[PDB]
Order: sequence, then structure tokens, then C-alpha cells
Amino acid sequence: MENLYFQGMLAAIWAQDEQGVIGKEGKLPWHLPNDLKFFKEKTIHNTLVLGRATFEGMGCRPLPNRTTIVLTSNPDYQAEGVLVMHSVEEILAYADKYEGVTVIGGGSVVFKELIPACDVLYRTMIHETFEGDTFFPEIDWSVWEKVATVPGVVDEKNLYAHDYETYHRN
Ligand SMILES: NC(=O)c1ccc[n+]([C@@H]2O[C@H](COP(=O)([O-])OP(=O)(O)OC[C@H]3O[C@@H](n4cnc5c(N)ncnc54)[C@H](OP(=O)(O)O)[C@@H]3O)[C@@H](O)[C@H]2O)c1
Repeated sequence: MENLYFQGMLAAIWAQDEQGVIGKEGKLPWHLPNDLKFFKEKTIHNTLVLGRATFEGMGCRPLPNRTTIVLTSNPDYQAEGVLVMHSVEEILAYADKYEGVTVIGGGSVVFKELIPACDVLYRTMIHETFEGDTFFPEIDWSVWEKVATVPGVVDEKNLYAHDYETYHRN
């Protein structure tokens, strides 16, 4: 037994604007194709954890070739093609014994609860302001430091200046 070790890994990944906006009416308030492609690279063949509201904002659809977990207090919640779990503890138990990375995909409640258990943050900082109703939550930034940053390429498909940032624990 290895009940005294945590042998999995949690990454939180998200895109936000310069106000900290991450969503509006369930959906993304911007379109930035390169970031979606980066996101798929990080989640492909891994596990993606989503709070119920975010999941439903995506039209209740799972991304292929990943395992998605939907978090909800509702014991009877079922959706198509996803695991459903009902507590942080339950998420952590799955993550401990999962062979790949358990990616925390949001939304705000999920980030605030699970970021304390994460080992890395992948943030896409979009340098523009949009209208939204959901913000990245207040977290303890004192335990994190930025270890990498790369500017994103703008083109006819990607309209906004943006940075891809990586944070690790100090
Ligand atoms: N002006 C305002 O009214 C305003 C301000 C902020 C956001 N909102 C809105 O709220 C939504 C999304 O915000 P969000 O990013 O915080 O949503 P989210 O994190 O994606 O999902 C939140 C939900 O996941 C659940 N969950 C999270 N932790 C859990 C736990 N430890 N155990 C069991 N279930 C857990 C709940 O499902 P269950 O509820 O089924 O238990 C919960 O309500 C949007 O639809 C949006 O419009 C509006």
C-alpha cells in the first residue's frame, strides 16, 4: 500500500482576459483557435475535470480521446460519455491512481477548490477586455511562481495579443 503518497498529478488550465473574465452565459466570450488547439494538446489522452455549469455551457458534449469527469452534488446527474463525481475527495482519489494527468478545466468554483491540490497552472492571458459574468477566482498566488511564458502568434484567425504562461509551486 501507498496510502501515504499522492502519485497522480493535477494541472489547472484556462484562458482569461485582462479583467480575469473566463466565461459568459456558460460559454467563452472570445474565439481564439490557437488556444483551443493548445488546450487539446494538454488534455488529449488525459482526464479533464469540469464543474457542472461549465460542462452544460459546452452543450453537455465530451471531447473525444480523453476521459471527462463532471463534478456535481446531484446524485442522479447523468450525461453522455462522462464520469460523474460528487466531491473534491472523489476527484482526488481518482487522480491519485490515474496513470496520466488530471486536468482541472474549470469553472470558477472548481478552480478555487482544486487549485490548492494542483502542481502546475497553464494560463493563456488574453490582452483584451470582453463582457462576461464569470471570473477566475481569488487564489493564493504566494505559493506559485511563473516558470515560463511565450507570446502567441496573431493572424486572421487569432485576433488578440496573448501569452501562454506556466506556473509551478515555490
Ligand atoms: N451575476 C451572476 O449571477 C453571476 C456571477 C458568477 C457566475 N454566474 C454563473 O455561474 C455559472 C458558472 O460559474 P462557475 O465557473 O463557478 O461554474 P462551475 O465551476 O463550472 O460549476 C459549478 C458547479 O459544479 C459543482 N461542484 C463544484 N464543486 C463541487 C464539489 N466539491 N462537490 C460537488 N459538486 C461540486 C456544482 O454542481 P451542482 O450545482 O449540480 O451541485 C456547481 O454548482 C454560469 O452559468 C454563470 O452564468 C453568474
